[PDB]
Amino acid sequence: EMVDNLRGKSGQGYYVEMTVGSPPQTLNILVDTGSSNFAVGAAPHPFLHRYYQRQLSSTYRDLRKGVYVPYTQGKWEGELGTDLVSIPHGPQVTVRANIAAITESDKFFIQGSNWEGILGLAYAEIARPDDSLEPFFDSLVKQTHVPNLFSLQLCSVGGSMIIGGIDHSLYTGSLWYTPIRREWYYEVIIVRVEINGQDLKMDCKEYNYDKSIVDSGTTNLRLPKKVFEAAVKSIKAASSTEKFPDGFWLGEQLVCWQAGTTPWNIFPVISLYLMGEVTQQSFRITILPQQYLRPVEDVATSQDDCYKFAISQSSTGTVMGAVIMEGFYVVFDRARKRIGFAVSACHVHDEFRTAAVEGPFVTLDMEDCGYN
Ligand SMILES: C[C@H](NC[C@@H](O)[C@H](Cc1ccccc1)NC(=O)c1cccc(N(c2ccccc2)S(C)(=O)=O)c1)C(=O)NC1CCCCC1
Repeated sequence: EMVDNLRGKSGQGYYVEMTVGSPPQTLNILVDTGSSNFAVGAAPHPFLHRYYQRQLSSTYRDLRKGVYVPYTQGKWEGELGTDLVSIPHGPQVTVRANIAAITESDKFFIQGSNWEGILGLAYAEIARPDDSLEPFFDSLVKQTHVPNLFSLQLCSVGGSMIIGGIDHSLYTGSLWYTPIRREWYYEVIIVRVEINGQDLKMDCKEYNYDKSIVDSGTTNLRLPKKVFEAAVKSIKAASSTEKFPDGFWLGEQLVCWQAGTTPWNIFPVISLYLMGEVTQQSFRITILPQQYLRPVEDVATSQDDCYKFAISQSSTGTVMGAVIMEGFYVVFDRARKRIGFAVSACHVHDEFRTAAVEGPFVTLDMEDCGYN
């Protein structure tokens, strides 16, 4: 009953239905592995269809404390409290959880997104105001018998969030695991990057400067400057039969082709090798252009298919965002401090190339690829 419990619009996150309060108030909540605060619109906003009304909930408890949360995109402020929370198409349990009631925001809510709040699924270490504000998933595990694991299958769009377990119908082939380096973000280690099989040939610490994270709340694959610049050069080289404006590579401009004529084959596959569970072993996940060229739906441009380049630069480390997660089944195995990847039942592929999760690979160089 948890399969197909996510929806979304491209570039605007994936969301699950939740209820808050007594009697229950239904809200759509963005699933975010890149933060640790559960927060809901709690006052009118031009882009909110609905919001949390604390005065209607007899189970609301005010914590008499404000909270401010800034993201890489957007920010909000609100009032902390606790209330009863359910997930109608998740586990059939009700938990008392911390909730930030958003009273003011800036460039957070999105016009016509269909979500009204955000579920930070990462660890307390990055919760605001500090790590004493217990995250939702921690509360869920403590208060119920739910195993300490969830999985995401991100595929208008849809997918599944499976809480407490692994649904084998959502993937094919083998699950490969990479260790969670530190429990704050879902921090992982990239050991190697290839573009159409060609190694970028950097010290592997560069790939993880200053961390690498798995983040369902960020649209793009974001790369440290040095890595981003090297990747763009290699992708340009591979696709050099067509020349695109500089603005395209910066994500500031769309690239468009006559409907149905997108030249997928001129764009390369990107392979990210992730640290394995055994010394100097790794596995790779392979990303097709159908993943990193994000379609932008617009009826005005619909004689064409138009795309945004969804790889972008970062000054805060690698972010493996939604365009990386889509087409994989990603298991957040908190119990065993590891993240698993497998090929998803929902995958794009064309008749020539297929996204993959494969291994093992061995590396001679004994360098630790962690930045810190
Ligand atoms: C990086 C980490 N996780 C960010 C994530 O929590 C946040 C959630 C969110 C979802 C929907 C609307 C706003 C915010 N996602 C983003 O910040 C986000 C969302 C979409 C696109 C982008 N990208 C971006 C990057 C830089 C500048 C502008 C846009 S993109 C276009 O490259 O895909 C970012 C994070 O910041 N975690 C914080 C959580 C709170 C404590 C401090 C750490």
